[PDB]
Amino acid sequence: SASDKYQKISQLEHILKRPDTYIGSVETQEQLQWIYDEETDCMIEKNVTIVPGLFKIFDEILVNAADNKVRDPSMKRIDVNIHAEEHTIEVKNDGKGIPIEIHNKENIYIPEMIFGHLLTSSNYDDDEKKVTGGRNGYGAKLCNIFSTEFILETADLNVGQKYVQKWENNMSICHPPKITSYKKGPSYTKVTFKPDLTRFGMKELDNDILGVMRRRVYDINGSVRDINVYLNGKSLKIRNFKNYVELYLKSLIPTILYERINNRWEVAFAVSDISFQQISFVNSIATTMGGTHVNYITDQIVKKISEILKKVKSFQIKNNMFIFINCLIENPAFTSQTKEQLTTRVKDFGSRCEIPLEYINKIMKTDLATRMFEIADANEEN
Amino acid sequence: ASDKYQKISQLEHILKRPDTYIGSVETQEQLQWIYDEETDCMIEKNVTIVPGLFKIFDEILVNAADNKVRDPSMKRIDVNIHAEEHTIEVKNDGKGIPIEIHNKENIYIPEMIFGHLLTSSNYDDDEKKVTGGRNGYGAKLCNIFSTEFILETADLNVGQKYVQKWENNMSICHPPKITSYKKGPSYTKVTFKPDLTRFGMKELDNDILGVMRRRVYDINGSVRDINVYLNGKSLKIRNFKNYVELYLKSLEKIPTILYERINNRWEVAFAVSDISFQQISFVNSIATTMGGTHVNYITDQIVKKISEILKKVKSFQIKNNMFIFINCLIENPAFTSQTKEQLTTRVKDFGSRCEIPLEYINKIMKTDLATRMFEIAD
Ligand SMILES: Nc1ncnc2c1ncn2[C@@H]1O[C@H](COP(=O)(O)OP(=O)(O)NP(=O)(O)O)[C@@H](O)[C@H]1O
Ligand SMILES: Nc1ncnc2c1ncn2[C@@H]1O[C@H](COP(=O)(O)OP(=O)(O)NP(=O)(O)O)[C@@H](O)[C@H]1O
Ligand SMILES: C[C@@H](CN1CC(=O)NC(=O)C1)N1CC(=O)NC(=O)C1
Ligand SMILES: [Mg+2]
Ligand SMILES: [Mg+2]
Repeated sequence: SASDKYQKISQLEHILKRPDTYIGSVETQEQLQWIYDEETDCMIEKNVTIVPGLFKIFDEILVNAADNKVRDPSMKRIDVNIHAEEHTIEVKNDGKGIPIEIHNKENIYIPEMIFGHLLTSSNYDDDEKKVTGGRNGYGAKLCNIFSTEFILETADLNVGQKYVQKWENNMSICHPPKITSYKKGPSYTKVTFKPDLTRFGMKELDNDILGVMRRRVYDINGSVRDINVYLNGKSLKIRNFKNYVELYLKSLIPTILYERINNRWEVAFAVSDISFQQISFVNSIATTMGGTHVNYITDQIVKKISEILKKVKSFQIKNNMFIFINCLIENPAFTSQTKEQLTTRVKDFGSRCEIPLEYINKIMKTDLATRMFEIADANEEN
Repeated sequence: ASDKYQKISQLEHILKRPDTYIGSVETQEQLQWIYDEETDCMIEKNVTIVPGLFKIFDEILVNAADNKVRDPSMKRIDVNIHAEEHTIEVKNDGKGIPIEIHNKENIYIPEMIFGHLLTSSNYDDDEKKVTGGRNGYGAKLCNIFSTEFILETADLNVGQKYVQKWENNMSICHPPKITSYKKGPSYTKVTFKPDLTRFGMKELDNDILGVMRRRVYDINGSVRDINVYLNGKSLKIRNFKNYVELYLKSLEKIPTILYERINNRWEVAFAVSDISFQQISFVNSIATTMGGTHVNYITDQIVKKISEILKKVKSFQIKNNMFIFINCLIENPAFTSQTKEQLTTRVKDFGSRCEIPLEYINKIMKTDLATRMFEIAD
């Protein structure tokens, strides 16, 4: 039947039917993932089985909180509470909350608009060059859509009110907001959600997902300047990106060479054991598939090393490198909503990052150089 | 606050933020293969092209190839590129689009599936399908990025012909012209004029024309039992081995290419790479230029065995001497994005397996790859 064969569906129906291009796979995946080990106080690489979409909806909320540091530089604190037994996750940030006002076009409260309707954002005017992670106006709604319960709480000092709004059943139930007088306290936003574990094929939050979620909170402390992050009330202790990269020290002439190149670029280098490795952040987004920023940095290092060597194949140099990058890119573009891979051309970054000769010279003091010299005179022998 | 926060439509968002739908609408400097007509072979060239423009064309091509999955009686695809008039025509035979009013939507079906987002015949995954179409965007994405978009189709069930024109990024939809058709065969024809200025272009230059043309050779290579015509010329690629062999001259510049059909859903070819790892792969006729799980599945098998042989050197040394070609069929595939450049489907969900025979890996151990690896080892 022609009418049965050709189907039209709503955008909301499509998201639930086909999560992949919105939040990534809802099937279990075997992955090698970095985990923060509390018994040894360091990052360890572990074979885990996780559902990427579940990890992603958490990440969407985390990155929104980090984005608030950009809009409000006075923001000091992010709290992440994971209540595994209760299947609830809370992310709270201080600094400016959400305006408690009726939108003069949409005729609803702004928090209801931007957490309860697709395609809503403060990031749609690209005349402003912004270094927020937020771009498309989907993130928070995707979390809501994949939650059985989703609660937004915010306090607005301009009106002196607190606003609490609950959605249920994959954003399909939207309860009216509870608005109360709020005097003589700080602004903040708190997002609480209970992921719809049925849609992720799970019955509980297991040790693998909790492990990667917790590490992602370390990432946030590592990548966002001048904030204090707490996990279930406990300080993560690290204060900057250098401290973050140092958590990898045990698993990795200094082992780690770190440099802030400018106010938008920090780079660290270590020698890799097996092959090319990268850990990179764009506006606090974890770019696990790398992209133009990673290639920009590594190409430079490879080119400069190669030139010193010729005075070997490029993949030979590259694959002895473990690179860490924390960068701020203007109005970035990615291959997908998950933002695993940056596609912004270098000329559109809004900044440059030239790696200085002094840094390259320091790399030439590491095992990387020894390994390349071996390849080199073997190539001469033949 | 009201000005700080905005709600936009799906259609506004696509034009505002094309990247997750069709890829970048900015120029990209790329190494790309093109078919050199004078030498009758593939040549690697530095080009500057806008991926989104290449992609809207690819959406229409793969749709035509999908019609061969749906109707195995289909025999030909015609592509006509009219560079001067920036017009592109893609015609296939076999079953057309049903000229019926939809039960629910109350409009003609072709209007529905070419002129409204989120419309598809691929939404029911109870059926295990080997089409490339998955999400119900591709054809609409082409329409949206066109100044003018024309669907022509004829169905023999009703004995009619249906012609409908959209304009101005799909915003103008003209009523269909439906006429009596007792004439020849069923067919569908899509004619569009890309909104070139939206891609920052004045005209279809030689770079984009070269990759568009190569992509048509790709289709002939990856899809069996069809004739493919480009601007009137029969391409006549016999099979996937013939397609791979188009790369022979540039690679040759112990056979140069080792080809094997593994089974009915998997074909692989191998050549030695001079600079780094290279792959050309297709999943259900989609060009998976960013690879993914199928490429990893094949290369891991090869690298793992060669590693054991050398052990009797790091895995990256082996992999970076490989040029792999893969043509495969995957059930209900999943990708990272609408552009379908990277497959994410797990091997266990493929619908088939591809165990590379040890004698094939033995043939690989006769090439320059082994000589190079043994010099690192010994
Ligand atoms: N913790 C927060 N504090 C302040 N504003 C927030 C917070 N979380 C979300 N927002 C606002 O809500 C809007 C919607 O969030 P979101 O759905 O994630 O879209 P986005 O961040 O703009 N883009 P994207 O994440 O790429 O889909 C954002 O644009 C912010 O303006
Ligand atoms: N040349 C064609 N012949 C027959 N049917 C077609 C043709 N092109 C498109 N269709 C039909 O039109 C629908 C819409 O096409 P399209 O927008 O490209 O979606 P899709 O191919 O199903 N999914 P996707 O391409 O992944 O976004 C398809 O599902 C097909 O049923
Ligand atoms: C790519 C688009 C959604 N996508 C669904 C799909 O399967 N194909 C499309 O073209 C549209 N995306 C949704 C989202 O979460 N964020 C965006 O920016 C647009
Ligand atoms: Mg966001
Ligand atoms: Mg399609």
